[PDB]
Amino acid sequence: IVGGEKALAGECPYQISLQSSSHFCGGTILDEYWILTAAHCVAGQTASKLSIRYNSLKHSLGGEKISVAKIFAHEKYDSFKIDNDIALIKLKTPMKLDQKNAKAVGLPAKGSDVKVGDQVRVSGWGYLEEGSYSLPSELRRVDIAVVSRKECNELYSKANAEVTDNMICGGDVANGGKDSCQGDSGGPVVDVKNNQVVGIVSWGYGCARKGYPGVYTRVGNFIDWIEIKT
Amino acid sequence: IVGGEKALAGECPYQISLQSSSHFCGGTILDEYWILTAAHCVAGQTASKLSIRYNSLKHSLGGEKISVAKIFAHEKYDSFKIDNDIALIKLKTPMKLDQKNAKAVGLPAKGSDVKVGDQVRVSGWGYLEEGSYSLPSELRRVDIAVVSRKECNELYSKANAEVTDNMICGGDVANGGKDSCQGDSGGPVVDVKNNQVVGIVSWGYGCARKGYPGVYTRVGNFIDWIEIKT
Repeated sequence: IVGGEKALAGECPYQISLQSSSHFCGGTILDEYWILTAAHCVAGQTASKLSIRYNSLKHSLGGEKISVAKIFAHEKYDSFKIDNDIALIKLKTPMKLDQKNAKAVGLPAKGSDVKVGDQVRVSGWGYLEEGSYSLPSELRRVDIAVVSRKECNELYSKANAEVTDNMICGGDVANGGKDSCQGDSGGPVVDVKNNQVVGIVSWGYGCARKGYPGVYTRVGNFIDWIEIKT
Repeated sequence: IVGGEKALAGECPYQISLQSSSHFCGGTILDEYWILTAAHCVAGQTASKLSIRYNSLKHSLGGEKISVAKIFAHEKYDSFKIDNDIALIKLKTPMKLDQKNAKAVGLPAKGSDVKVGDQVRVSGWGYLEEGSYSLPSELRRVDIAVVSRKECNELYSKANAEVTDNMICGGDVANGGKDSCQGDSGGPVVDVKNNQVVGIVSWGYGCARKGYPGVYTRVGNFIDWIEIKT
């Protein structure tokens, strides 16, 4: 997370750390058994080899670790376009929720989107700057403004990339400096007001660059897919 | 502000910049005519040497500038102890409130306090770290944990300083890294949940050093004092 601040106890209770030997991606608690993350995070991984840490502001210490039992990556996931970039994880044993740093987040209405002027909170243990040498140990969080789909799409032409109906953007076009980064991927993007996960940290060009908003998977487009799979 | 993030549109609509040719202190909109700040900001200053900038996330650009007409420094302000460190300012002309970036914040109940477990948001244009001699141009906010009076008192009980009953503390005692700093003085300390200003940025030893938390004036102890003057 770039341009964020350290999360406080109970601020982002839905955040999980997805791990294989150590942290590589974030995830969002949907219930006792089910974690939401990115397809690109779980793509060609073995469930048996992945775990999560929940209930902790530190990725490598505290809370509790659970084995993953199941990986569900979107069937239309395109690794080249990073489209349909969503995955569900099912855990081998339940998380104890309602627990201050362990609490589920809500799902938005089916087919909803964000609009310019919405603010959203993005959290995780990713780099503090594009290309730092280590992950912070403490959870960061950042509030960023949503960027119109059309505008974000137009900015990313310069990089030859499309932003689709399956994606939302957020960040600061003019100045950069707020964003998710490497390690943040599959992490939550939350409407705090309504307590709803609206996005997944997905991709972008570098981190926090001027003109290059972070792109997030638009959760409103997979409400179908999530409720079936669970 | 150290260890914070750029306030977004609408997040800190009660922040003002108090200025003498340029910014040197913060303050909080109580209503159209009234600004709460620190006695140490206004003491031995002439009202009509002073102006505020409201309705901007920038201290030197934007919003509107309004002249000060009156200064009420607390009659028990002790400048050696920085105790009773509260002032009220009345403006020459009213602020247009109920804007995106201009609203009043509320006052806590008479005699209230903060406890361990509470978090408060501190905002302003102060230095982004200790001794970095330049103001950010954009408003920052940080959320800190409350530190008990007792603990804070023991922590300062070592720089020969006393945290009195008229004072509350915030900071990270383990890590430091989150604090107000120079230029942030008189700025608001808010309980975001209830939309109440419970503190005024008062004093500290350095900025964001662990075991030297930021010390704030305890607004709950001046509720009588404020409501009378207005």
